Amino acid sequence: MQHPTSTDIQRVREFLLDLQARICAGLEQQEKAGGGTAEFIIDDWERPEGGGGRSRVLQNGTVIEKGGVMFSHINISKLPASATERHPQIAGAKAQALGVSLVIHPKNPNIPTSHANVRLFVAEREDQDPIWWFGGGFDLTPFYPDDQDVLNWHQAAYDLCKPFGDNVYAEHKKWCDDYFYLKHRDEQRGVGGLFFDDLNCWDFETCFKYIQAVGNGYLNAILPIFEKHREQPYTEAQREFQLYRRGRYVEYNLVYDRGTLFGLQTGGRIESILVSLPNLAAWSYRPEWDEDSPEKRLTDYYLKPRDWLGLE
Amino acid sequence: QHPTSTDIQRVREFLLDLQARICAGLEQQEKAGGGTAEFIIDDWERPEGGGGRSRVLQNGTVIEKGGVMFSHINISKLPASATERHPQIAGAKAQALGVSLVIHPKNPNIPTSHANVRLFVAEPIWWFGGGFDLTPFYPDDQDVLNWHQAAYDLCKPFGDNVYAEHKKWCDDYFYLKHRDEQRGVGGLFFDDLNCWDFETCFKYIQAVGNGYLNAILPIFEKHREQPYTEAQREFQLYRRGRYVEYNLVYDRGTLFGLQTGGRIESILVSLPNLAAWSYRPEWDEDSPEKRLTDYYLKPRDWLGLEE
Repeated sequence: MQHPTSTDIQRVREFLLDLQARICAGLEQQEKAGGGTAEFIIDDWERPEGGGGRSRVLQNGTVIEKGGVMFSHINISKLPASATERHPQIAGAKAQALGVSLVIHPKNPNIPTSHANVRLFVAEREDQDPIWWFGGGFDLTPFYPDDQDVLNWHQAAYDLCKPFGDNVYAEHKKWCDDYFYLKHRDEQRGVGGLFFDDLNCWDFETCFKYIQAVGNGYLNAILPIFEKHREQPYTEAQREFQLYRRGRYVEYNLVYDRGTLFGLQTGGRIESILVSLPNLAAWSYRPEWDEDSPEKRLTDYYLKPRDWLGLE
Repeated sequence: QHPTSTDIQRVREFLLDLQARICAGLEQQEKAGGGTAEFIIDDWERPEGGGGRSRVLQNGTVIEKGGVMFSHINISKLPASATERHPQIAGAKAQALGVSLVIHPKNPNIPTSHANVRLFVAEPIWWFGGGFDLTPFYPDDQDVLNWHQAAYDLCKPFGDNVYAEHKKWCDDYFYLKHRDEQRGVGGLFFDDLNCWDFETCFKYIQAVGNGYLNAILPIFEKHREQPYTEAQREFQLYRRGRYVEYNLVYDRGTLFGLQTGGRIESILVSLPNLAAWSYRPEWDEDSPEKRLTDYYLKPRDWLGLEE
């Protein structure tokens, strides 16, 4: 009945701020290992409705070309109709939300773009228990995919999900594939990972332990992929293909991503919302690649839903 | 009984010739600047009937990317608003024909620009749509005034209120709500145009389409050889990100085409070859970069008609 209490919210808040700090530190170690000096600069801000956030943004880097790791903890006054549809008892409640969202675009085409999010929503009414749920996930967006990295990414997700239930990875992996689909291109955005929302089916502390496992799991899975490819050479053609593929990432976020669109429509903090867009992206008319090329294999093989771990 | 099938064919011949003349005029600027890129023809057909001619210039010296796109097709899906504004079209055989273009110059001193002229017919219920608009990076006051004067002059024979209405409609439509910015310095925009007899409406889209070409070429000629810095190039790429945001978040034709299985590569030819995004850039208030948004990308009474 109690959970989440204000003490529970504070524990989640402290976890999220520390996770933001540790993700920035781990990625910054990669920037410095490649001879860079760019940092995830802190921009703290406040919302008049209440609360605020800490944005940490690295630009013009040597290894991380652009990255944002974004914390917020705010009062909520507008929700998408789906949330109120899926949870009708939040109507007329005081609500708050807290989370970390991140998108990292490496300079080297041999390291994928990646994204993660972990968040908690709580709606409180007089004489009613709080209504709450968590959401989050992580996902990998390659340009020159490496089979072993895709398997290790999915194995990391499978292993962190296992203690919560033998069905959790399968459900959240499928949800990630279903969500990150670019309908007008008939392509997946990437090679997937985990995605979930409306998570309140386990007791509160089990759900908080899950978002810890997902957030920490993103960091522990992404750093080895940086380390593997940081110094790997690439050609000007591969840079051009990366910029062309980044145009697909912009198309997903501006046409399909529910959080981005809701934020743009309701007067959210536009510069923090659109930190997910890469520093540079390209579009060209009707390019072609040869049948046996890695560029063609990216869309023919990797950007379709696949049973990477052979579970089925 | 207008438009007859003969009338549709007259409109089609006008549109194809307009596409040819726009590509030729812009190609002359490409060659004047030492370039060799051309608006390459891609002809295509659609099983439901009809098809189009796409003409696309890539990797140019003066035109960095440009598409001048003709289509004439049988239409089966229409946006909710079209059936709402014209409820009799429900259940009719329909067709649509038009030219749409977006031109992105290499030199930041030449604005991006856009134009469209089109006709819809349901068998008949018919209407035209179209307009043109200018998207600068380093605006030039005289060019903005000349662009608007060209629009004012071509509208005049159709009525003393036509420019005012289609200029306001352009400002209202090309607004980026989430940035609280106009897309550009405006021009003309109109849809559902069937309030004059058919031939007067056809003469209007001729004036609009020809007017785009006659107004854009002097702006290319004025600035083609004008030097620019690396910082101005970077600002142009950053500003092109706003163009992508408008077309993917607000442009009704783009969104409808993406949602309904249209020809995606033709639809998205409007996006520039390269665009940039950055977090919280700042420019001093005295700079041209800040004046672009503080002054030019707001609705303005350029010609003084409302004073």
